Amino acid sequence: RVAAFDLDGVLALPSIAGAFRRSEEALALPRDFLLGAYQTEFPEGPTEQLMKGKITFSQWVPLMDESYRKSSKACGANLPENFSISQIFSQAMAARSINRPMLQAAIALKKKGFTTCIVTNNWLDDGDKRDSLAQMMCELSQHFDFLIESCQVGMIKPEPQIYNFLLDTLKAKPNEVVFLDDFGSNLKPARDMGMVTILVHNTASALRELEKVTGTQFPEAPLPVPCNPNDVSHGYVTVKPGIRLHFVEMGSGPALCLCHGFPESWFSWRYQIPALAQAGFRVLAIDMKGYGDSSSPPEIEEYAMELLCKEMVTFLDKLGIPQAVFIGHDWAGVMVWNMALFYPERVRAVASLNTPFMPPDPDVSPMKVIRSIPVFNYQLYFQEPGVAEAELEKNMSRTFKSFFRASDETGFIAVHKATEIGGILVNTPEDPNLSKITTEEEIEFYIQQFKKTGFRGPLNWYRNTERNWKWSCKGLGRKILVPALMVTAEKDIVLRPEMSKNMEKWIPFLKRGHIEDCGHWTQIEKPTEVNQILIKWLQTE
Amino acid sequence: RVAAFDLDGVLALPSIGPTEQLMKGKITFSQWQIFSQAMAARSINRPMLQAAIALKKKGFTTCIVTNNWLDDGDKRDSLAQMMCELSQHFDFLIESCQVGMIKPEPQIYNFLLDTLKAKPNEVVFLDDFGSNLKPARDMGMVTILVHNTASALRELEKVTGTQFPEAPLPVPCNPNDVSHGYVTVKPGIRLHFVEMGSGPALCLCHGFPESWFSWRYQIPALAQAGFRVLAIDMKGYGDSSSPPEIEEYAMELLCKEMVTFLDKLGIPQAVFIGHDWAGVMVWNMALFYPERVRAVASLNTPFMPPDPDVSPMKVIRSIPVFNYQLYFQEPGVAEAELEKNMSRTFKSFFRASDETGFIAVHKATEIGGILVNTPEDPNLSKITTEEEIEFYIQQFKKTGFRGPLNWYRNTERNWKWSCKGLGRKILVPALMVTAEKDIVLRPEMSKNMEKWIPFLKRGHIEDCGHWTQIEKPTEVNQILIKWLQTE
Repeated sequence: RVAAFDLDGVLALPSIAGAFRRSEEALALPRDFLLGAYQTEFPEGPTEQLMKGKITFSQWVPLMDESYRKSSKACGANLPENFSISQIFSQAMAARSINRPMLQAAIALKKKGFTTCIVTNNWLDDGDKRDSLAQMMCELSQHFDFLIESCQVGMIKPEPQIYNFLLDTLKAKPNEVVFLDDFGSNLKPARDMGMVTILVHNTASALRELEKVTGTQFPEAPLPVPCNPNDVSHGYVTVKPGIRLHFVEMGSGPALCLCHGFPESWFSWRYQIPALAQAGFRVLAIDMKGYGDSSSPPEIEEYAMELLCKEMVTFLDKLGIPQAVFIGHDWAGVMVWNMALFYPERVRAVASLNTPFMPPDPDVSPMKVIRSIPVFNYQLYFQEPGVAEAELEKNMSRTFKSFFRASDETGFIAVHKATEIGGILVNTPEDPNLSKITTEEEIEFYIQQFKKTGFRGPLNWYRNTERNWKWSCKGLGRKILVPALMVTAEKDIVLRPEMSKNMEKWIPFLKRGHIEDCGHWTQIEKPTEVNQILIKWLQTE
Repeated sequence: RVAAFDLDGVLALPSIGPTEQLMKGKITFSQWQIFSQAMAARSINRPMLQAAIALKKKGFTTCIVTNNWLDDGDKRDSLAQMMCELSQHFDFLIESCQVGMIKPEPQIYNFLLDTLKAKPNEVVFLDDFGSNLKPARDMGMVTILVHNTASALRELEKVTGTQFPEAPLPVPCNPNDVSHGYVTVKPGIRLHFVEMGSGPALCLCHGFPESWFSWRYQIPALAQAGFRVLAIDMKGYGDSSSPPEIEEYAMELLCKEMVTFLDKLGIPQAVFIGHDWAGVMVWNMALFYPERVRAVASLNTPFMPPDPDVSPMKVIRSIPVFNYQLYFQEPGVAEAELEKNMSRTFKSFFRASDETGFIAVHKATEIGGILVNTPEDPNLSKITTEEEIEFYIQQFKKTGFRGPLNWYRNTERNWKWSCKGLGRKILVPALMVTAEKDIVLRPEMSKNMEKWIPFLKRGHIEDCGHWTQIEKPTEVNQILIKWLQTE
């Protein structure tokens, strides 16, 4: 089966046709005077030349204005002497956007496994604001297998051949296909061909109703569009002789680097990458040193935070980028705060998820501080080379299902006792049922990513306590004056909100956000909420 | 050997208790006014930066030992660009506010020497203060006092190193010291590219028989000019998928795949600028996908639409200078010649408008080989280095030549496709840069262009052949930037 959508009217609103009627009234001319050009059946003149893509937009402007001057005052109502369809048409175009519940309904049937597409009477926009259209087209791109645009294949609706070309493309019969459109006259031939007709009258709802009435049903609040993974651009930068970072890229300027935490990957930001790009930014979801597709050397000294921060700067220099907004989580969160503290010039802004900015005391050995907090036990367990590696690697499937579970789920990790019972996966069953926060598919990606790195590299992050302490002490007399955000996860066992209360002594002006019923895996557990927060912050400051 | 430079006023001009330590690094800047802009209103000293890339090219360890400070300023990006930019020309960066030390504190110098791994002899230092220089000559290293704006400076500086010019080439980026991207547009097909700088997007597309490396002189300059460069490897070339099917290089399909390359990359609009064959594609992008084209620029290649009453092969068969174009039409044939020995192939192809050993564009068929009239041992053009030549050799050992040549082989369908937009005009911003002494693709072939592209802006370079970018880089750069800034 397959489902196809017209764009002006079902995937995109308000129908541009709307602004046609609006100014029709706005000028005293006869019902369908200006809309006849766009909504007809028998399309002639320049509009047919347009939607068949024989002439661009700009050309059509003058030529149509004149086809109007004829028809006009010269056969009915007075069409102003100095009058033009240009700024009115190019505005209801730029003043229109996506119909989410509808795009939502399509992503569904696709996720469900349906051939989706768009069959629309397009035109080539050489307009002053054709950008609005490129974005809409860019973004809709991902969700449909096919896109039959009138202005590219030379047909137009209801002219019969377009439909027949649709079927030849989807390679199907008129039965297995459902057609959504806002005109109905454009729908008269589909039914007549043995197709399903649904008039997208409304704005959806009444139409998505007679839609679940065939196939399935759509979430009340669907989870955001996750970016993934063979559909993405993969970058590679070589920062130092043997070392090279890998990352993923989406969207257009200004730069914003998403840094993940232990034991994850760039794929963790899967829900924020799209949304963030679409929000106007050039996303760079990087694989941290020691992870996935970047260099994972064995030396411990190699993961010192001082050296890790220096190499983030180099990653920008080689990439040509002079400033980015860094937003980290877990361990990256720490790094990110140190980037803000050590390389302010390169930081447009900083955001942290769960991880507070916790500077060190120069009169308090750093290991002692870890040895005291009952909840950083595992942190100690990790301190010994080969040990935790061996446990985590024995069976990567449990390891991941064990680690990634919701704030309201069982099978948890052993952050408190690890060293007594010797392990974190010790009390964890060796067949965790699968969290409701990830899929086998998602789990598999992490498995594969770590078969390439093993776990030494990632763990070496925990192993630089001393020097890290000695390094950070260098900026105890400074303050973080660049823009900052702190988002806290309520039910996050380690890295509890309360650990941030003092933060503003170092970061005045620090803005703040907070998510309830949320554990450590903020991005994966409360994505939409994280997205909302993150965007508002980026827009606001 | 080594060369050290300051910045307070040597690689950047105009020049510039609690302050005594802003330098060391304890307090930031903001934690401290009609002087911040004195930082913003300053820039790089190119003759001084030039000298440095010289010694580096010449094989020297180069560096910057400066009394820095942390800028949490509101206008701190000035410093980011200056720094980001200088970044690539120095191997080590001994910034005071980073290692806790400040000239003339004798330790910083003992720190420079350590890092570098050397004695005060093989090391010349450059400072505009002289009182911050006493220690270095005291240590046994060569001191130089920047008084002028580099002049006598770079001179006793040359009296020591060697000879830098005065009208130098724009610095070339190169070729592992850059970020490499990879996008998979269709099941088996994937494009590779290089990226530099920050937004808005601008895709540089190369021509036959080249690579992304061809834009080596425009990539940096362009990035630094404020743009996010995407110098792509065209289908069939270097590190992107080079399938064998001919139908695979149809311009219609090639243009469609440029759109997809943006969609996957998230970019909704870019300025395309092509050259040679890409130039053609670029003009067709503007003509077929205006929505995605911020702007279009072409180098040498005019916009030459087809006539619907003139078989396209006939049009090639007539022009005496598209002979090779015909030679290419047969599969395996030109591949075999070009591939036999890739070194000649490239030295043969890349030579200046004022050089011998040329290619056989006219007589190709007749004498049966576009290289037959070439010195079997081309001496090396003055426009490329063995090093540059080698990169192209290696890039083509991976693709062979079938893929690239399949571009010439879609005459029919290309003709049939382009005819679809003969009733349109190119209304998006456009630029046409013509190379004077370009044998094929002569300026004169553009004269009619504005019938299709009114408002078409224009540029022109003299004493220039087909390899515009490589032959007149600085001039190409100048032109290209003004156009991007202006429109």
